[PDB]
Formats: sequence, structure tokens, C-alpha cells
Amino acid sequence: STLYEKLGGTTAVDLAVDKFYERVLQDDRIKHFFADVDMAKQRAHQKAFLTYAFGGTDKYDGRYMREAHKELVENHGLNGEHFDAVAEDLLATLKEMGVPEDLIAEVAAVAGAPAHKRDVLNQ
Ligand code: HEM
Ligand SMILES: O=S([O-])[O-]
Repeated sequence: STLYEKLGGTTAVDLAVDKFYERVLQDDRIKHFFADVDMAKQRAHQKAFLTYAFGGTDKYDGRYMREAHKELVENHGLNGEHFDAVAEDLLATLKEMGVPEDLIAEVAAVAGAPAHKRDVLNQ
């Protein structure tokens, strides 16, 4: 039911979040969206993205998502291409960790949920 059950406990979740953070950090498509934020904050974001994706959606109200990403949309040019890149990066990380493909699809449908994409992009 929770993230730690899905992935096999606290080490495993740390592994997932660290790998995801590392991949986004190296991704020239999206790294500039975090340029005005420190490294702990960037990590906390990848944790939040992953947590959401695994189905702790309820922590993140769409109204809060709209507001949280508004400056990205208005000031950094955030668009659907960038959105898809973060989601892609998560799935690549999970695949590298050995996460079963059925779990990967579950999380991909949540991470790329049209309602969430609309909120994040302020559409
Ligand atoms: C998609 C699954 C998605 C969610 C969920 C999400 C959450 C989220 C929250 C809760 C914050 C607020 C953090 C705070 O402490 O104020 C937040 C912040 C930022 N996000 Fe995000 N976010 C999701 C998706 C995306 C995507 C696709 C991008 C693309 C670059 C992105 C970016 C950012 C940025 C930048 C911030 C602000 C900096 C930060 O505080 O981390 N998010 N997001
Ligand atoms: O231990 S938490 O900051 O991923």
C-alpha cells in the first residue's frame, strides 16, 4: 500500500530517490528548472515526484501543484516536453533497479496523469 511496501523498505526507497535525483541532475533537458534552488531542495523534489507517482497522490492537491509550478511555466518556459522528460527519467531509474514492468506502468500512469500534467503546466 505504501511506497516502502512497493519497493521493499527504507534502503530501497533511498536507492530509488537517489538514482532518480542523479539522473535528473545530469539531464540537460531539465536541469535548469532547478537552477535557483539548492541541492537538498532538488532531491526533495525528486522524492516528492516519485512518492506521488507510486500513489501517494493525496499529499499533492492539484491546486497546490498549479501554484508550485507557476514560476516554472511563466519564467523558465516549462512545457510538456520537459514534463515528459522527468517522467521518462523516473521510469529509466526504476527499470535500472529491477522494478517489475507492471509496477513501472502503474507509476507511469500516475506520473503522467493528464490531470497532473495540466496542473503542473498551468493549462
Ligand atoms: C509530478 C508528478 C509532479 C509533482 C507531484 C510535483 C511536486 C512538486 C511539489 C510538491 C513542489 C513543492 C516543493 C516545495 O517545497 O515548495 C514542487 C516544486 C517544483 N517542481 Fe514539481 N512536481 C511534479 C512535476 C514537476 C516537473 C515535471 C517539473 C519539471 C522540471 C517540476 C519542477 C519543480 C520545480 C522546479 C519546483 C520548484 C523547486 C523545488 O522547490 O523543488 N516538478 N513540485
Ligand atoms: O531519508 S529522506 O530525506 O529520503
